[PDB]
Amino acid sequence: NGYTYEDYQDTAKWLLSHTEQRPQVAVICGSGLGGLVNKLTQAQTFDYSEIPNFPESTVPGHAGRLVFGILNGRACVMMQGRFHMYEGYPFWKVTFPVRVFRLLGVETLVVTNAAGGLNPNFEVGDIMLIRDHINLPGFSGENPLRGPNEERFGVRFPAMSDAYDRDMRQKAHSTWKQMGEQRELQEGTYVMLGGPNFETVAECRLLRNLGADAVGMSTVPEVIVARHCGLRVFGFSLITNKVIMDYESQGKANHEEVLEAGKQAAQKLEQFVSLLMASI
Ligand SMILES: O=c1[nH]cnc2c([C@@H]3N[C@H](CO)[C@@H](O)[C@H]3O)c[nH]c12
Ligand SMILES: [Mg+2]
Repeated sequence: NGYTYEDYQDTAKWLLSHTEQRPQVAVICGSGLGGLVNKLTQAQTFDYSEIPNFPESTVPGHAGRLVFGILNGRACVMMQGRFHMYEGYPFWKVTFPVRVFRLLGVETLVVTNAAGGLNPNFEVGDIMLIRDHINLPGFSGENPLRGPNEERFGVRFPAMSDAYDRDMRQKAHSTWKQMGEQRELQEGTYVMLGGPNFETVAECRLLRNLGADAVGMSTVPEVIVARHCGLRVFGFSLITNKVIMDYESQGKANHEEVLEAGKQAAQKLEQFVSLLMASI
């Protein structure tokens, strides 16, 4: 790390004193998913740049704003845009907001992201509930929890086998049924790698063989820090593109189309998330 416990406190107290909102839920909006803040009522926005100690969103499709508001009668705070290791941020910076949210009184964290589909049965536009994850950078020691442990947040060796709340994923499926959607709510394992380049065909095949259903360059570190500090976690990936799996294909992954997919699914995702508020 690099932040002191007081640093998180300072930031939390700053927010608590600049808004009347008191969120119980925090939502992290991934690439092209900033539209999830659109239906919040009594909304109050803070650019990340005005919040002490907050990193900056430099990726297109990430507004870089913290939006407090009410969603379906639930007080929430949304990260309209997030941070990634490939931007040059160590995980202790990428996940700074998560601990701030805990110090604000938040109890649940909803993580979302745009991801490449590895499961051949996935189609662009699909919503995949994250049932589990594979932390590749963690295998190497790249972890937000690396270094002295802050007992005021959590224990030295947190368990991750139950990271994605079982109860919330049951409600997610029940709720999806109420939406009367054409496609079924997908569910699977999200694997995180560093980026920023998109994967090669050989890497794609290997990742699928590891048992991964979707691939991305975010989320996992946020989930680890969330669980460490006691937050209930729920999340999903919007399958924005199908990773190229063969050498005969003329396709090629690109951020522009990833952002387009997010816009086309934004509406359906908003309703789903809003409906879910009632479940929390
Ligand atoms: O096929 C993919 N591989 C790796 N990342 C992504 C993404 C996510 N969106 C960004 C790039 O489109 C980046 O932050 C990554 O986490 C979408 N599709 C893919
Ligand atoms: Mg206001």
